[PDB]
Amino acid sequence: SFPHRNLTWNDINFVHTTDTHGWYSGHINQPLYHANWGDFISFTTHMRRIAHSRNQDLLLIDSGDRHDGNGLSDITSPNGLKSTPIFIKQDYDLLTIGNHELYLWENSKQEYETVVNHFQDKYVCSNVDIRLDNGLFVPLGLKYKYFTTPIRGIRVMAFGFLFDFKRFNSGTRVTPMAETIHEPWFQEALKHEVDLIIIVGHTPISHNWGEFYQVHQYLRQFFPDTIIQYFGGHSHIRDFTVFDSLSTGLQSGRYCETVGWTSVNLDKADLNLPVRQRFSRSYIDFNTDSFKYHTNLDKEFDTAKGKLVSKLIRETRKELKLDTLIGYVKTNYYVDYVPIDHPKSIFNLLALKILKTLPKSKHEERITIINTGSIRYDLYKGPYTIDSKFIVSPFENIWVNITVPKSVATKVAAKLNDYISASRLKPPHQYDLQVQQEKLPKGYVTHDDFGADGDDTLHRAVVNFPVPNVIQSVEINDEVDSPVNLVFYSFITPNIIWALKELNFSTEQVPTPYSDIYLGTLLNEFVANNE
Ligand code: NA
Ligand SMILES: [Zn+2]
Repeated sequence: SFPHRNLTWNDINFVHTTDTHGWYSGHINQPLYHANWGDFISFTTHMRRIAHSRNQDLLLIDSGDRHDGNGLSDITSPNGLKSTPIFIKQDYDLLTIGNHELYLWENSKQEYETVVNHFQDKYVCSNVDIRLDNGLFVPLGLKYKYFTTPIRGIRVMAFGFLFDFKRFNSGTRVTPMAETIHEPWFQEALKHEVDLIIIVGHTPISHNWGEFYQVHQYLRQFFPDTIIQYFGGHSHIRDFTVFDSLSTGLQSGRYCETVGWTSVNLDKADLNLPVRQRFSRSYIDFNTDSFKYHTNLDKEFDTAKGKLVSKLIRETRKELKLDTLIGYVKTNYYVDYVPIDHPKSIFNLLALKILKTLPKSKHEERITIINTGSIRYDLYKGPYTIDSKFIVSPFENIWVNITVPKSVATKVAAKLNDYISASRLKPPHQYDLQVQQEKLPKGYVTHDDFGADGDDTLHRAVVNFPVPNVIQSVEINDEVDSPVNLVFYSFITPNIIWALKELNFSTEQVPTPYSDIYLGTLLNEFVANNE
């Protein structure tokens, strides 16, 4: 029930999602994001119908990462078995892959067989290949799409680019977009005549990231006065970036908190329009107040399709037992509203109380290290459910260890916290922390290339502290040099090995299994107060 900023519509309109991470049920602990996928389906039904009645085109676009962060997607093996049927009920026009569809073979195979198969001609991946059962590799989806819009006959070419991701499973291949552009097939794709180029990508649109920029230079050589619109993701932020007067990028947040909006005027390049006149953007809070406002409906908002999807969500959550209560949390614990050494930090809670509950021998000295990016959400006070485990700690990381002297072990976390890591260890939004009344709800106030007013709702701006790459839980008996078990996630092995080399510690000791108990299980037992 808030005052809203108006959307600017235009020739072609874009509705954008990214980094949904299975949040199709809506948010219970942040009611500004209460709406579910059904409501969003009602929303876009009307917004398409509205656009068509105004002789305008509208396209829905998704930039990937559709699991790892929610019970709806994560409770099943493989991930997404019950959330995908919900996701694909939305009528996307273009979509691409994120890195979370690529960590495990089961996920990549699932993606190819369900999502790509469903959105056969709409799923575009230019730089990711998948292994067929016969051992040969094929593009995971289309390498590009050439099409014309149904209302205004706009001739558009679309490409799809994943960021330079290193940890893909070996049943897939990612090629950096900087190399993809010099490949034979790409030059052949550039021979088309187009009114509009769409670059969808699970890639941050930030100029500090810099991958889309290199693609932009190359495309400007061949298409010097074509409108090129980018849709990015990965880094979990609302963002909008100007490449030039004929080119911008939109990024639409995370966790179904945000529906991104962009409209473009497609009058000729000769007219020399100001970029702010040609393009407009908005970030829409994922709630029905925002959805009802922008469609101008209330009583007539709910569609029969939307209502069916919302019912399917409730039926799915019930059957997965997601709202089954495990316990109660006494106080709020935050990812980054306080720093990691503050008592209301979820990282302090982990370092002081939870990580210590990993089983230990009587005389054992250990230091346990985790990356901050393994925690995906705040731990809110009140009821803690089955779903809460996956929302906070979705990853099925087991624990390995190496035994090293205390003199070395005590230096490792500081070494890792110093350092450009091959893969990002922090929560995704923690790399854009450059910065520039009581009635308003708490939410985002985005500062992008078009200024500070893109958010569809006036908010009291939320603030984050920087967090380190890793935190440690130290369990030693004294300050005396002794053997210490350095305990960590199997996947941060390369980082530990790097740190040990930087501390000039040589060993050909390899990490050995330490514990199969997931962090999420330790969290459950801590909350329940028994085990
Ligand atoms: Na910003
Ligand atoms: Zn991602």
